[PDB]
Amino acid sequence: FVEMVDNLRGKSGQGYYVEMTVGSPPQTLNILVDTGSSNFAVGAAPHPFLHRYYQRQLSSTYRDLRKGVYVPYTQGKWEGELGTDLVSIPHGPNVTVRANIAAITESDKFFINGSNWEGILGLAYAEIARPDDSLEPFFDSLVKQTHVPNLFSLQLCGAASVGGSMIIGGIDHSLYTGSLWYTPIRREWYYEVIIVRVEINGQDLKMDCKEYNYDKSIVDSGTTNLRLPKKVFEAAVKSIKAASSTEKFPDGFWTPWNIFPVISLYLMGEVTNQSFRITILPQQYLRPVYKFAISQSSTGTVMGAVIMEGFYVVFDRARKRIGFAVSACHVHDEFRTAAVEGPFVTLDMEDCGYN
Ligand SMILES: CCc1ccc2c(c1)[C@@H](NC[C@@H](O)[C@@H]1Cc3cccc(c3)CCCCn3cc(ccc3=O)C(=O)N1)CC1(CCC1)O2
Repeated sequence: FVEMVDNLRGKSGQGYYVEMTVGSPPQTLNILVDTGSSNFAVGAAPHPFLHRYYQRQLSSTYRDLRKGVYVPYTQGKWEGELGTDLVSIPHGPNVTVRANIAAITESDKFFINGSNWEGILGLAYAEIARPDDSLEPFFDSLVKQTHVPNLFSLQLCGAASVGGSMIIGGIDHSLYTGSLWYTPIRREWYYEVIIVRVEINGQDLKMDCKEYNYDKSIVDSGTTNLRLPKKVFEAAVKSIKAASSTEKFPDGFWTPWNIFPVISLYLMGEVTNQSFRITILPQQYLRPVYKFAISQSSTGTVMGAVIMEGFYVVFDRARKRIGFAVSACHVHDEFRTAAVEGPFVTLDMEDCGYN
C-alpha cells in the first residue's frame, strides 16, 4: 500500500486531510478525514477562508438530488445541497465511485480561517448521516461499487504541520510494531467502543466503569483532544494533579517528560472476560500550541487525536471491530513508549456500556 503512505496532511489542531477529486473533469480538493461523522460535504461557494471549492457547473457527471441537508458538529455547522458525482482519491485505491456529496452553500464556525481544507469526509455509519440513514456514506458507496475491502486504517503522526497515512482497503504492517489488539464496535453509528478500566500511572481510577462510557465512548479522528465525561474528567484530573505534584499549575489550565504520568485505557477485548490496554505518554497529551489536551464532555468519551497519535488504528468494518497497535511514528523518548498490551482478565465488561 506504498502509494497511500503519507497521504495525510494538516496543521496542528485544524484536522487531518486527504486529497480527493470530485467531478468530470476532476476537481482537486483537500478533505478532512473524520471518523466521527458520516457525510461527505464540500465547500461549493466562494467563502473567503477557502482556497478552492466544488463548482458543480463544470462537472458533466454531476446529478442534483433536489434536496437540502444540514449537519451540525460539536462547534460548527453547514447546510447545503445534496447531489451525486464521481469521486476518487489520488493517493488511495485506483478507483472512481459515484458518491453522495453535500455541496455546502452556507456555514457557521465550520471552515477554519488559515486552514488548507475545503470539505469533510465522514467515515462513520449511515445511522448518523444527515438528513437520515438513507443517505449512503462515501465508504459504503466505495465498498459497494468496487472490490475495495471493507476496512481502512489510520496512522496519525502529529508534528505546526502534521502528517499521517490513511490506508484504504487494508493494513500496512510497516506502520506499527507488536500486535494489533481488537475491541468490538458496540454499534455501527459512530465508531462506538467500551472502556472497561482507566489507570493513571498504573493506578486504577476505581470508578464504576459505566461512567467511562456515559453516554458514549467513540473513536474520532475529527476531534483533537481526549475528551472525558465530567465525572470521569473530574476524577481523571484529580489523580493527574496528584501524580504531578512536583510543580503547581492554575485551575483554569486544567522538557521534563518523566514527571508526567502515562494514561491507560482498558478496552473490551474480543473474548468473554478478556480486555487489553492502550497506554499513551505525555508527548501525546502535551501538544505544542504546550497545552493540556484532555477536556470535559457532556457527550461521552471521545478518543480523538490525543489517543490516535499513539497508535495505528484499524477500522475493521467487515468484522465490526477496531484494532490498535503501537504506531511506528509515535513520539517517544529513551525511557517510555506508547503501549498496547494484553490479555487481561476483566469481569462484567458488558455492564460498562450505557443503555
Ligand atoms: C454527525 C455530526 C456530529 C455531531 C455531533 C458530534 C459528532 C459528529 C462527533 N464528531 C465530531 C466531528 O465529526 C467534527 C468534524 C470536524 C468539523 C469541523 C472541523 C474539523 C472537524 C477539524 C478541526 C478539528 C477540531 N475539533 C473539531 C471538532 C471537535 C473538537 C475539535 O477540537 C468537531 O466537531 N469535529 C463528536 C460528538 C459525538 C460525541 C461528541 O459530537
